[PDB]
Amino acid sequence: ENLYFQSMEPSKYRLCIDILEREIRRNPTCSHSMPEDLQMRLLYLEKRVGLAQLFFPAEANVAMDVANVEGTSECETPYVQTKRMLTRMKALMKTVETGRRYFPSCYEVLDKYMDQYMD
Ligand SMILES: O=C(O)c1ccccc1O
Repeated sequence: ENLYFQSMEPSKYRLCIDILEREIRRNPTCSHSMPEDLQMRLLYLEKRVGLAQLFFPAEANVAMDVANVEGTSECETPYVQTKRMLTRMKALMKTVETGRRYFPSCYEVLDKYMDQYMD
């Protein structure tokens, strides 16, 4: 269906997200480092971004729109299957980096929460 928005809200939001995405390609302290093991890094990112949506739905969904998470699938030829996981990991990571940059007070809450899994 096609709807007429005289205030162009959907389109204004798309321009904002694009300004946020661009403003980081160009141009809050954390308590731990993410796992170096790539499988564990993926699992860590899935848990953290999933918690961001539960604790901070609007902030999370802004960061995920900046990161383009909506294309990706949660965790055919193996080349493209693994590229899917890599693409998912890149977007989860960009979500976290966007939260760190624009929602620092959310990031510090999620940083203390994820520290409990780190040791
Ligand atoms: O993971 C975070 O620290 C975070 C913070 C705000 C929004 C999205 C996020 O993933």
